[PDB]
Amino acid sequence: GSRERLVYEVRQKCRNIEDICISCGSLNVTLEHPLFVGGMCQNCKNCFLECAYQYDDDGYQSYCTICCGGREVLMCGNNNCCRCFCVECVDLLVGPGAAQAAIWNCYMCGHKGTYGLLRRREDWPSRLQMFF
Ligand SMILES: [Zn+2]
Ligand SMILES: [Zn+2]
Ligand SMILES: [Zn+2]
Repeated sequence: GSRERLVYEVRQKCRNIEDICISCGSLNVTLEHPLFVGGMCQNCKNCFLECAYQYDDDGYQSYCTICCGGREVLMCGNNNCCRCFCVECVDLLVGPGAAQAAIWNCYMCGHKGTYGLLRRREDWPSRLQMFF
């Protein structure tokens, strides 16, 4: 429960989110997460690279935008986007209960950029370019 605990101490202000991997909870941050404020480890960098823009037969992305996994997910209704966010990531990073309330424009498409501890990066489009 490493990611849960690290996020718990972000909220308690004992830790900076930029110092944790927001995907897996590794403290071995190698990089800035290109979409959201928070760190990312190398293993998750490779996951992101490998999983990015893989699609399921439903026409929505196969893997959660934050963690690269997920079963039950929220799916973006912006057809230029088609991203998914798993319910566990949403409840962890936005806050408890936030997944079932969301159940839609996703966190990348919404007007607001801040949702709980989840904060969209202003230069995200050009960060992905750098990332890839
Ligand atoms: Zn990681
Ligand atoms: Zn996830
Ligand atoms: Zn979207």
